[PDB]
Amino acid sequence: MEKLEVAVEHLKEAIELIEKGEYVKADLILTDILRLLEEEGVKSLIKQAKELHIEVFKLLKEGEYKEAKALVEALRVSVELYILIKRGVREGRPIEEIAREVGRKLVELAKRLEKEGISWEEIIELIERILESIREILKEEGLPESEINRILAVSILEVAKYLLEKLGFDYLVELLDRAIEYILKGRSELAVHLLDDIIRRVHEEIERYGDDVPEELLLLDLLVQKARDLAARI
Amino acid sequence: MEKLEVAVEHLKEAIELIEKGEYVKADLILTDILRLLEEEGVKSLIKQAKELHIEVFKLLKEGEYKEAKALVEALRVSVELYILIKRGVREGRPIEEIAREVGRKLVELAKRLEKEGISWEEIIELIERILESIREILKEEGLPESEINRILAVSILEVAKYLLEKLGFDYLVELLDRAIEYILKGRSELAVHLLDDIIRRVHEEIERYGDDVPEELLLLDLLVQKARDLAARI
Amino acid sequence: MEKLEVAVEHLKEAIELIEKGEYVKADLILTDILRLLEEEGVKSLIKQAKELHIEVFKLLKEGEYKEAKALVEALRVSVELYILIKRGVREGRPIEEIAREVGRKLVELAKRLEKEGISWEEIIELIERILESIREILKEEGLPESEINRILAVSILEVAKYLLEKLGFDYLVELLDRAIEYILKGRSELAVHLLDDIIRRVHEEIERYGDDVPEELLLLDLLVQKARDLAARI
Amino acid sequence: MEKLEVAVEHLKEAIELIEKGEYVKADLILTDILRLLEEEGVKSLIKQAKELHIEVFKLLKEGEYKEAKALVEALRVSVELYILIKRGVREGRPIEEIAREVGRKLVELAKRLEKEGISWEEIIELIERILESIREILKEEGLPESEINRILAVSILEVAKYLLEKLGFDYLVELLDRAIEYILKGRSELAVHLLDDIIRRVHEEIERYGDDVPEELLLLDLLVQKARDLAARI
Ligand SMILES: [Zn+2]
Ligand SMILES: [Zn+2]
Ligand SMILES: [Zn+2]
Ligand SMILES: [Zn+2]
Ligand SMILES: [Zn+2]
Ligand SMILES: [Zn+2]
Ligand SMILES: [Zn+2]
Ligand SMILES: [Zn+2]
Repeated sequence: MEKLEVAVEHLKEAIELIEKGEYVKADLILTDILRLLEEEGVKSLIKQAKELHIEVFKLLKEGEYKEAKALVEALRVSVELYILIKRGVREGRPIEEIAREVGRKLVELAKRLEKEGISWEEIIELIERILESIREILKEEGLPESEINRILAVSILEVAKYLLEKLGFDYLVELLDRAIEYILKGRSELAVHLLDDIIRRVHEEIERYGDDVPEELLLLDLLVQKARDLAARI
Repeated sequence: MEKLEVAVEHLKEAIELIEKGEYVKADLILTDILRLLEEEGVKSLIKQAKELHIEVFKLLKEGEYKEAKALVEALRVSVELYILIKRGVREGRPIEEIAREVGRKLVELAKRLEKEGISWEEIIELIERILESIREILKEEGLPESEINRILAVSILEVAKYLLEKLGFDYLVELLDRAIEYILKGRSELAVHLLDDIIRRVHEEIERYGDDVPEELLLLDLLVQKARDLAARI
Repeated sequence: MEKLEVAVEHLKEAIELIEKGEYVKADLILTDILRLLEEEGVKSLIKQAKELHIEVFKLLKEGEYKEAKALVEALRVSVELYILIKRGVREGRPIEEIAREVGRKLVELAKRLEKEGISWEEIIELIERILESIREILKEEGLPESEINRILAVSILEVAKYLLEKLGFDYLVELLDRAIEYILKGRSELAVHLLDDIIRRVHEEIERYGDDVPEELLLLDLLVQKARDLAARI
Repeated sequence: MEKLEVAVEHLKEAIELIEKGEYVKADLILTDILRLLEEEGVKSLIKQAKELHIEVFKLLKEGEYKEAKALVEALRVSVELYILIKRGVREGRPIEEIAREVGRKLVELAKRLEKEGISWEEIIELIERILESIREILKEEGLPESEINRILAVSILEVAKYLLEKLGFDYLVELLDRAIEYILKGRSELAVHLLDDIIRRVHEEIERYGDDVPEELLLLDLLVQKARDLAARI
């Protein structure tokens, strides 16, 4: 799969070019990356690359350098995640470590985007787009719905855990590791009950905050709720 | 149809790059524009873009910057005209205002090329190539032959009117507006008779000039004759 | 076939760009050349161009400028050779002069690569890849196996003759021209016997050298042996 | 096609022999040329060669050396034109340059015959016979009627242009280049209108001359009229 590694290197080159200030070369590199991905033949990556070309051209016209860099980084993370999923499935790796790797990659991307200056709503939306791409890729590999839902729930819960650590709620963090371990080991109903208790605690914290609720708490609430829904659907 | 607007912006970027002096980037941009147009799926635009790539590469090798700029501007005008035709047909706009817009765009392109330094024979040939592209595009939209011929005749007559204004024959200009109005309102036979009288007057002027006939008069003669043929075919 | 001449000019531009130091523009030019060749529709050239893009990107990442330049020059020579083969076959040119032209082009490429600093093993491998491409192209034109083998044997023998001239064995050179003339005139069995005698003389020279045999002598041995095999298969 | 080059060399030898004074050897050479052309297998050339043998024998009996030389030169030009047409069609050359070459060859033949002392009526008749041979040859190559008519019209117009230059009508010459360019570029109706205006101007010149009209003007009138008919039939 060296074509996809070449695509990843190109994407890094495109990020560096946008940083330098050459936007024509960045647009041409995006076209080259689209050609490479179409040569490989992954549909989700292909549509993401085409929309990336169009939207990055528009943003570079307007002057939104950070948004274009974020979109390129999101596509890069998506391609690397597809590579790692294929390597894990071929090598017969356990679903557990694949899910942990996906969560780690998503958290690293979120930390990068937070360092750049992108707001957390945009970060969450980019992460969910990547998660939908991951869902399609996993469904392509013939995996059943249970493991797909498990991986997605674990990744969402890892992002939520990073948010909780930022907020400073250590006990909820510990309960989150417990729930993640239960999801990974296959014990679904216990994890769902744990997630219900976590949701109640989060709502109590939000109600305590009152009118000055930080946006991270609301995003964490939404993330934990959708992770609980996925764990129920397992 | 934002893909075609992105293509138009690219074409503007290509013109600016040719002006600056970066010919490799211009060639690569032309390839990108061809990819965009093929993604959209308009056959005439696609063949025009491929021949544009080849011929602009050759001309930039030779050093004919103005000819390459003229070809890129012609493709840009053709793409914008296709966009406007699609918007007019979808919105149910009257054929009259569509024809007036097409004529205005062609006259603006001719004025631009005249300012650049391209001779009037090349300008006329480029305009007729654009007109053939317009004819194909209009036939694609399911329009009948009568309105297509009306639009084409009006555009040709607007170019001829600009030529007459340059020459300084005001009365022939006024007769030309009368004929254009008659064509636009649907009165075809009156317009054909008016065009016959205009052709006779133009031939009288040419015969008066003798051996020192400017080329604009001969080009105007040819344009009015072909417009009269189209009006007859309406 | 002006598309292939445009591709050749592009390849020259790519070599010049690699020499200057712009590797992004070189990568983009390689993508453009691949698009041109795919537009023309020659399968061997297409696969060679794709692998060239990938490998040149990798080498320019590593810093092997000379290897990338050699690969681009090999693709350029292959495209020019295809052009000349098509022109010769269409014009009904004799197989003799086509074979002489192919040999001259291969020798010029080898001299160029030797001047650059590429070792003779790499030069020979590149030449054999070009020869396999030539074999496929000739088989496409509907030529029978005898003339294809004759052309390939003549080209290999011309490369071997250049190697012998470098070594300084004039008599073996003269015998090689005699064998090449016999192959070109159609006399195959006499050429095979001459090649057997040449092979015996080369082995005698190698045995005389002992442990200090230059690599050119061994490469010449292999080349003459494969040329004799092709001449037998005629 | 080296047989036809041998035939051309023979025809040159025959012209030289007629110039020297050996008429028996010239008759025998004409028989040899007929045998060569029949070996090649071009019907028009074959019938032309047989009638050439008969008529040159008769003329050399009578003493009309110049007429026999003119007939041999006409056959030579016809054979060379067939060679060039075949080379152009095989090589995929554009119709434009083929037409220009045919016109140049016809003008050179006309200049040669004028230098010899043959009258312009005979020159025109020989040229039209060659043109009919060209029409048959082009129809043999599978070309459609439009390009055949275009080539024939361009050649006739080039002969007419030479006549106009001899007469000394520069403005009509310039209009003729304009019409030739329009025919070559494919714009037929504009060329027909231009030819109509040229015909009117030529008739005005003839009427101005009165009773002392040179024959070149009448031949030019006929040539331009037939070229206009061919351009209309395009
Ligand atoms: Zn672009
Ligand atoms: Zn509980
Ligand atoms: Zn290019
Ligand atoms: Zn009237
Ligand atoms: Zn690339
Ligand atoms: Zn022997
Ligand atoms: Zn005889
Ligand atoms: Zn006129």
